[PDB]
Amino acid sequence: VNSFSGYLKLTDNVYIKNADIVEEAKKVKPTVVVNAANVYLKHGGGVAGALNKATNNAMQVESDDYIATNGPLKVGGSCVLSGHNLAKHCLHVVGPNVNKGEDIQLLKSAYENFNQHEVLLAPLLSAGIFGADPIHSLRVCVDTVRTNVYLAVFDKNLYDKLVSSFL
Ligand SMILES: OC[C@@H](Nc1ncnc2[nH]ccc12)c1ccco1
Ligand SMILES: [Cl-]
Repeated sequence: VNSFSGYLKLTDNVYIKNADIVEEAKKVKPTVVVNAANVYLKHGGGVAGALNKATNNAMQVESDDYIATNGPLKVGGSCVLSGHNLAKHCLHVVGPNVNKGEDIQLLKSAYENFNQHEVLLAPLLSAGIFGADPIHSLRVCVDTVRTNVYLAVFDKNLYDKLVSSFL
């Protein structure tokens, strides 16, 4: 039993809700919130900009130190950093950004990072401003993640499209 509420159950391990991931994290305080990161951990827009804003820029300050020490992430890769006021941990995961010409096949690799955590609150990787098809992202999620994932989503109209189209 966990404290996630109002989710539709898609499979044994994947749940989905129309929700603002910032507000969801602030309510649930999950062990892990997933950020839709880029390799530079520059949290400018989309989910990343919103999560960082909610931390009063502390996420960005921590991220800049991480990059200065370690260099950029790989597309498809991840790192675990603080969850600040939103969660215990933030798993920063880099899905391919189609608006940069990155290989959509890397989306499966990106979702594999979720399997290192028993339970996660997450967005659909590579959706929104990363330019991939969200129906595809949900399919890859369901076919790749084996741990318990709670997907938030932001856009009420896509949420309805994702449910009604879900196979
Ligand atoms: O992963 C992309 C996804 N973005 C978010 N999902 C959940 N909560 C959010 N809060 C702020 C942004 C955001 C999206 C946007 C439009 C279509 O898909
Ligand atoms: Cl987005």
